[PDB]
Amino acid sequence: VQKVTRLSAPVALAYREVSTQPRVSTARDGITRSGSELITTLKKNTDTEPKYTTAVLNPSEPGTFNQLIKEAAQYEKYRFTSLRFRYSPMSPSTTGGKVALAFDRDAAKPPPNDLASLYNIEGCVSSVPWTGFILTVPTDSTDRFVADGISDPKLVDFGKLIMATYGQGANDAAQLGEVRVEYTVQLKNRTGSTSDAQIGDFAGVKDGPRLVSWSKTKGTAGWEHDCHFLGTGNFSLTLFYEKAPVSGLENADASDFSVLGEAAAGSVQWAGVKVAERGQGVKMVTTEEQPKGKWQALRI
Amino acid sequence: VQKVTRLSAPVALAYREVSTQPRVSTARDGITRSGSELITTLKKNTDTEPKYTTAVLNPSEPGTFNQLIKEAAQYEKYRFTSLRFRYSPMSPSTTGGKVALAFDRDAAKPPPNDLASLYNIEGCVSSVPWTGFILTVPTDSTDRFVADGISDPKLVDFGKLIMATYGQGANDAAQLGEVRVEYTVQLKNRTGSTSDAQIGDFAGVKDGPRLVSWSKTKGTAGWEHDCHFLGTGNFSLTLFYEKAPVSGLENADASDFSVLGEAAAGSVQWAGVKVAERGQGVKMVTTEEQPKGKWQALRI
Amino acid sequence: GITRSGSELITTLKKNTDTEPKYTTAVLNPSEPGTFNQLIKEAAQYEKYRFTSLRFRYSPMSPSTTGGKVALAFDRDAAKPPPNDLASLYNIEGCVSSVPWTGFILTVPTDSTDRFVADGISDPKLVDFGKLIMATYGQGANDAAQLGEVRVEYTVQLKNRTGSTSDAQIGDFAGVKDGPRLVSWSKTKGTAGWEHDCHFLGTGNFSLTLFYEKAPVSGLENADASDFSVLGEAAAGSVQWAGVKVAERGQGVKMVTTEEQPKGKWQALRI
Amino acid sequence: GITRSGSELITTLKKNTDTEPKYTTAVLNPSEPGTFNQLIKEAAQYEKYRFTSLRFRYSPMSPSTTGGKVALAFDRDAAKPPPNDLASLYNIEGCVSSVPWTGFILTVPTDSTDRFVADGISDPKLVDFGKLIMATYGQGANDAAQLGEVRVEYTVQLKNRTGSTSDAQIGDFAGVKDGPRLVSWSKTKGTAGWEHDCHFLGTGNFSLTLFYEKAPVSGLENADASDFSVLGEAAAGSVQWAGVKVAERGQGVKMVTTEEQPKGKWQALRI
Repeated sequence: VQKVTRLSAPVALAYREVSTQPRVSTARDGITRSGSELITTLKKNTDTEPKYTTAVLNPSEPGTFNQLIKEAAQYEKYRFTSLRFRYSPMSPSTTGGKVALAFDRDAAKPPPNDLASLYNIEGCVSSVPWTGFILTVPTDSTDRFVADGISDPKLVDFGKLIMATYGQGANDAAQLGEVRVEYTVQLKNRTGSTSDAQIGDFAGVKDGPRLVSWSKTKGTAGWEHDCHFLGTGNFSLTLFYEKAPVSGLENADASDFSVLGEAAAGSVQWAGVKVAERGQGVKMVTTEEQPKGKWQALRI
Repeated sequence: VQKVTRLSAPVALAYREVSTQPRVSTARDGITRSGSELITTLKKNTDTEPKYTTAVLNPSEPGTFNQLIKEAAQYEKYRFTSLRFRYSPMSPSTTGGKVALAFDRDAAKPPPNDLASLYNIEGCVSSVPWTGFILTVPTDSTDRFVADGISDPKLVDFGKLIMATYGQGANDAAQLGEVRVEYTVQLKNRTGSTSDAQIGDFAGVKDGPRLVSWSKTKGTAGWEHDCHFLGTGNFSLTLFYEKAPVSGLENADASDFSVLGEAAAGSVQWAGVKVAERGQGVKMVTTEEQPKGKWQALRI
Repeated sequence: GITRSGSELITTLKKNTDTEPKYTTAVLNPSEPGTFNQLIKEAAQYEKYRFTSLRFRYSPMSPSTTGGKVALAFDRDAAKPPPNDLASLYNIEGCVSSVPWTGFILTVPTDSTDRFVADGISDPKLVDFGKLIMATYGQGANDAAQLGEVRVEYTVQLKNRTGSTSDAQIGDFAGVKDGPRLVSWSKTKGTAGWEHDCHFLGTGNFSLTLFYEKAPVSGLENADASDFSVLGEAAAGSVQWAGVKVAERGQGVKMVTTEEQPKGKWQALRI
Repeated sequence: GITRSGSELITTLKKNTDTEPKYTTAVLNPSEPGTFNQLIKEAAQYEKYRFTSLRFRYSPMSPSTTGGKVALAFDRDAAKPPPNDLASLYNIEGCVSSVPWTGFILTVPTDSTDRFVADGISDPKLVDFGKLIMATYGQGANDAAQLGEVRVEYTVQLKNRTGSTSDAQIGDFAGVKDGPRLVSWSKTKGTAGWEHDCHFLGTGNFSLTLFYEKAPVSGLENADASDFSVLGEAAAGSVQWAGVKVAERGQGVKMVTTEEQPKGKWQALRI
């Protein structure tokens, strides 16, 4: 018989969660799977404008799922049934500010610029960093292909999750909380098993799962190589057809290691990449134009 | 009401089989899977002594299974429940001779030398090449680890299948028949997903699934590189620490392709290998001693 | 629109004597010269299609002493390389295989969606339905060169009438392609000349070429069962008129040697 | 044989301020100085063991304003590298994690097999049971340097009596190892000298060395909380007697510089 009209504020709250057992079952068309995953942690921000982190929802996405990749390699089509996102805090009540989660149906779209247009997305949620909240995504009934090669994201992907936080104090906690996913997936058509590696060249051709991305921003060339995961096993090898000024430089990353030379006309390099944070790149190769060659990237 | 005391011989027989649906279900400890696979085809032999083909039964074996590799990467222990082998013919009644199948419990053992000791193995079967027969392997209750790295085959493997044929005519069919497997597998302990590549060096260290093998037979060195599968995606890359006389030669294989040079002190090569028959090797590197370096092999 | 049922023949299978298997692929779209022979004329006046029935049949023509096996399979992704080994081929759902002196039937389930019928640059995941793979691997030396035939039974629906598409192929040497896809042009060396890859089977393929300048040689036959040229080429202004009968895909029957980028016009017509 | 139940302390956790997580591993075998402190004396007189109960407990000692998370997990393969990212860590079955001002209990099921208790060259898949991983990733700057403690509750069975194993470690500079695994010797450069990696925690570690010839310098302290050498080294024949107190694993407390391969003898004793 506590007082309803009066509320109290504690120093901190503790949430306890243990490991859950995934469920796999068979049916007439294919298999159904139920499980849970962890995405990432959140950091503080001392400005008055938000900073965004994004995640694309596809079954063949190494940056989002970890154990669904092995069972998604035997099939071609998918359909989601249930999708929930959960936030878990790690900070006391002295921390002030807000955190926000939103979901959009267009995968190929930049994040919004200001705070006013962020609140115009349907179904957005926001809270204080010392409490938990749940976002539930409704689903439709449409079968889509799995992501391989290069295609329009409007044809194969389901949507994208956006996470943001803007306003904290000068002396505050370094990390805020973590985000988990509960999913239910259906699979349709069996096929032979496929390889897990990314092979491509510099003329916009990709023939594998989405692991890395390339950008030009050409001032005396200079090619950027952005990674999308944290799997710490990234091995990259590159073949040169003509003379290159420099290759295999460390732009901004935790560690770098290269073996062979690059000053030959026909030469193969080999590098190992350690990644600690999302979007960090460990390659910067300058040329005089867009060159001819072949690159291969592999996890573990 | 046919005549029991009289038998007839036809020109040929036809067996028809369609694709079967595998069954996956969950339990308290882990998952159970039921399915079927194809191994290989058989060829003729005009001698009077048999020629043998062998297959090691482990869940993490790329040369034996094709779709069990993806689901065996999430677990650590296994136990078999049912194992059957089936032979299917492709030849008329003009073909004369015998084909034989046997199973042994010691994985690290050479095949027998003569026909008399081949018939001493318990449970061996033999027939004419224009009929079908079934071999059933009884199973025990012992949990074993999956095969990764380098270990004693007496500790991790279950057994090995031996297939043979010896005596055919001069003018005869080129191919005889095919062999299929029906299995039932149980899995126990969940773990994080592992990489599918083989990384090693020349001082007897292997850190992945069994894809290739190396042999010395040192006369002015000369390193052999035998493949165990037919997956046609084999990419091999090798780093040299000192000067090598020659590298990346084609010994006996269908196709070969190499990109970079090998006459440098620090150099990386890159080769693609096409394999049509088991045991064919596409590498032959001569040195003056056992060298220091690093090699990586990857399927697809 | 209209509904039509029918049965058509694709191709005949051949003996394979080497160790590795041989695969042939067929893409199922109504605007395909390599799959259909009579549906392509009614499909040229419409924009959308839907399949309601689909089946495949194998008919033997080999003697009873011929040993081996033939295989048929169907898949959903029209943009995918063919498999390498037999174990990945037998993992596709619904695969069938049999000895070459008997017949069998493959049945494919269908859905209810409307797709565009067109030829162009667009994604095969958007406009195509699937792909058929036929595999032959193991035969001997003293066997017949022909094994059997493959036929298709279908039922289709068409939706929206439009203006008709022309049936002949018009082009020139600097690459411009329009009309039906009947033939491909390839080059290896500018001094050597060009190859004329007919990627369809038929009789009475009429090809005519125009030379705007002098040419060293023209009208060379390479892999044609029959060849007949009636108009010669000489100096600045001349025309040619050639009739080609083709038996198998990609023969490369016509060879002409000129300079790097000559000027002219070529017309290709079927029957 | 005998049956024993008990509770022992392993180690204390520390604050982690950088971006990447920190992992510590512990191998569960009765002949391990880095895991047990009293079971190693009764395990030196037997040959086989079996576990019937196993549990782990975390006890906090940090204030309520300390933010972060601690994690514990157990796995079955004793020969495996630690994971890189957090997502592969949370995929291990039975993992637990909590805020550092509260406690939690991890429970591990057991089986019924007999394994050898020994230290040597043999396979960890044959003689070991499993491995424990403790992870700490996210803390701040104005937080306490100590977080908590980990304890083990167990019940074990021993089978076959044998002769007793000696408790001190005897060795020399050319690599020969026998006795309990208490300390490791490492070298980087022959001119620079050797590093003395004490891979266990304790007090009163007594080390004595013999020099068969002249030495440039000896007895240098690098990362010891306390150091005391009472016997000097001079010319051909001298001995040393050093007492080292060690707080954390792998400090590398003793440094001696000599030539490439000197002759001598070293004895290491705990308490």
